[PDB]
Amino acid sequence: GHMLDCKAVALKWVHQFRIPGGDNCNFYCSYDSLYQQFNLWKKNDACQGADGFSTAIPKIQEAPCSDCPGSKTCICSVQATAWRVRNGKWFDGQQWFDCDVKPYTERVLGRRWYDESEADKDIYVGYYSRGFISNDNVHCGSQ
Ligand SMILES: [Zn+2]
Ligand SMILES: [Zn+2]
Ligand SMILES: [Zn+2]
Ligand SMILES: [Zn+2]
Repeated sequence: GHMLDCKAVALKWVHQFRIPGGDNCNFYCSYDSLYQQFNLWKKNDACQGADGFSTAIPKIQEAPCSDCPGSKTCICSVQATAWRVRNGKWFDGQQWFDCDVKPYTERVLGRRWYDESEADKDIYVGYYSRGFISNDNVHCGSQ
């Protein structure tokens, strides 16, 4: 057979922090360190289908913070797509797993998930995750 009820999930690991206004965000974050955060994502979750994850894309963002005492806001992130993820609830033989994007993202990235409707400027925890459906109704297997 074929299981045609899997989804592709766009995932993003975020570190948002403040730095002194005379510094640059690239003194704190590197493409190398963000790639190593990606390597720490769980790649064998019970909800994971075949074909693993896309190439990770590191990103560094900087802006002066109006509300801070002379500080800049740094947003260091690494994004990738989980090509094939199960839909619904999944029984692995011993227990149930919720394969919804929020609980799936939190298990795989290990940080609290926030809906894309909540902007980075309205999130006050330092480490968090993003996850949303980028493709629905894909095969769960690689064929
Ligand atoms: Zn198939
Ligand atoms: Zn299949
Ligand atoms: Zn960091
Ligand atoms: Zn970082």
